[PDB]
Amino acid sequence: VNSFSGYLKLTDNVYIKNADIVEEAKKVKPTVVVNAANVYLKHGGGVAGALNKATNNAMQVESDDYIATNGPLKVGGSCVLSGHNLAKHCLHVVGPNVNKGEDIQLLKSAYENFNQHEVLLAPLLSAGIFGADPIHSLRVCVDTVRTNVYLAVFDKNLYDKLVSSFL
Ligand SMILES: NCCc1c[nH]cn1
Repeated sequence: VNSFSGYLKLTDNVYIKNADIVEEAKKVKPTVVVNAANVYLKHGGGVAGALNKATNNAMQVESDDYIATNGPLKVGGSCVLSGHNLAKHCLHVVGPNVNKGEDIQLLKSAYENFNQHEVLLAPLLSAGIFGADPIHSLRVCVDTVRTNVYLAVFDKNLYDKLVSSFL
C-alpha cells in the first residue's frame, strides 16, 4: 500500500490522475519525483520551471553545481538529485524535445530510467513544452516502465483524452 490517492489504474503498474505535479509532490512527499529536464538542467519552464519555483530555486542551484562538475546529460538520460521540499529524490530525466528536432525513439530510453526506482511520481515525458504527442508518450510509458508509476497530468482536457483513448 502507498499514499497516492485518486488515481485511475491503467495497467498492473501504471496509474494516472489530473493533478498539478507540484501540488501532488507537496502532498505525498514521494520517494522519487521525476522532472522533465533538459540536458543543461536549466529549469526555465514547463514542469521543470514549476518544480524549481516550488523549491525557491534550490533545485537550480544544486543543478548548476551538478553540471559544472559532470557536464550535460544525454538526451534519454537521467541523474538523481535532491527532491528538496517536494520528495526525497528528484530523478531528472531528459526526454527528446521535438521543438529541437530530437529522435522520438529516444523517448523509450528516457522512460527506461524509471525502471531503476520501485515507485515514482512523474509527468508524461516529452509532453508539454517538449512538443511530442502525449498519447504516444503514455503508450511508451506503459510499454517500457515496469516499476510503479503515478502519472500527473496538469491539463484536465488532456487527461480526459488520454483516458478515453487508452488501449
Ligand atoms: N502548476 C503547473 C505545473 C505544470 C504541469 N505541467 C506543466 N506545468
